[PDB]
Amino acid sequence: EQMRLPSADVYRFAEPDSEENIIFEGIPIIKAGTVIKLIERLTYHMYADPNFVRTFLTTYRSFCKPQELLSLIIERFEIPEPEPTEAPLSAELKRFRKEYIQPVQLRVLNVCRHWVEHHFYDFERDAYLLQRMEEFIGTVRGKAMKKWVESITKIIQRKKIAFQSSPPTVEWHISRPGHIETFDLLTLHPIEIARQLTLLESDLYRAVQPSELVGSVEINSPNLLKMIRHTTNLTLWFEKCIVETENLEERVAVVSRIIEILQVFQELNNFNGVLEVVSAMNSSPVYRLDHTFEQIPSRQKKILEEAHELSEDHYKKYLAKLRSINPPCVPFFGIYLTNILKTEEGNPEVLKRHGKELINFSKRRKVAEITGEIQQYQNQPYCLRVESDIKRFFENLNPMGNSMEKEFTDYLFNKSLEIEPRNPKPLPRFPKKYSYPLKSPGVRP
Ligand SMILES: Cc1nc(N[C@H](C)c2cc(N)cc(C(F)(F)F)c2)c2ccccc2n1
Repeated sequence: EQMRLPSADVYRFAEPDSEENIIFEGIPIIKAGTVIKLIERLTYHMYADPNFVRTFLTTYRSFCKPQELLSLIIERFEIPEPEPTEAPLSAELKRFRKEYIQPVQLRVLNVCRHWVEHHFYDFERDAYLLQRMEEFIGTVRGKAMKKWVESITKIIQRKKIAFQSSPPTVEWHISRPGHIETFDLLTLHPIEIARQLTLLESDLYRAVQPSELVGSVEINSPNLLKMIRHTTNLTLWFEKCIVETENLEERVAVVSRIIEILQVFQELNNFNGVLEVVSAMNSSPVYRLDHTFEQIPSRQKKILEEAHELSEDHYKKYLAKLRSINPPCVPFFGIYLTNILKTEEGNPEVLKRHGKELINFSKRRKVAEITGEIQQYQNQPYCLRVESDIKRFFENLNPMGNSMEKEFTDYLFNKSLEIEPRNPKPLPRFPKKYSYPLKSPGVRP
């Protein structure tokens, strides 16, 4: 059964399995290994391993550069034949071609095909990486393998090239259409604020590739960064709109309008937006505004209290709602980032055996299983009309200005103490900052 393989100095993937290079947990599950050993099992001669191909291509950037992965799979493909025994039947050589060279070479090409189909951004970010891939597959000879080169070439071409019902009418309130200079929390219609923020957040959620969350929660993660900045900017914008409205009556109208935006986020199944509002309402500057929340109606308090209970017990009620909901939806994105940090903290980058270092692949596998849950909600377009001016208003939100986040939250907290001083101190009287009406048009379209 064991075949005659080429020398380890002429082919690096021929080294036997040992505790210095691979550790396993009916395909065996890899716990840890060197990059050479991971690449070997990624293109194993004995069997196909699509779950390992999927997980490896999502996580390898946390232990290997794309340029190194390409160099190593080319090295894996270029198998030298062992030296003959002075020779001819050539039984072991014919069998080495059939049972080792052919399956490994086919498996390298299957890894290339999965790499260009599901992770083309690696090639978009580095033109020379694509140039090397196209050059490598171009040197592949043989009819059976030219079919794999044709499919890889068609996928590269395809990647280079790249309503269910009638959407409802766009809603307007004080700010007339196109009057961008007046666009603000109380001047735009609360329904349209919630519809446009949902389209913005649905596009941002859909643009996040699973690999962007591996070993990182800039080039590596552009869409994750844009998603996190949006959530920070929108949450802090809600807080700023609340505490910078010093007049009690106007601040009640601001808080009440944000709760109405949350109701429409609930109707739209935008759980990301629901929990952005909850996060703003639970922040230290807002949560302590007892005089403000005293004037909020009971029905609006119930809405906000129930939206908070979605996060209790590690998001228990949220997960039940998400599963029981019909698309379209925008799932809460923060939970993936929390679970990835919980998985990665205290989890070692490497295992050490006999002075040698092995990459901890279990750590990468557990992160991939979390990120794999993101994609099932990324092909759910909303049946809502985009409003370019409102979208641009929410894209350019910059509440912090030049401040750093922590310092800005301390400013928000001190603004909260100015507008509602602590119990002994009197409640001051502040002038009105808005001359337009505060009455909401409601959440009914
Ligand atoms: C049911 C619940 N809700 C919460 N926070 C929500 C988001 C809320 C915030 C603010 N600021 C005002 C209201 C209200 F009710 F007055 F409108 C509600 C909690 C926050 C911390 C601990 C337990 C919590 N339990």
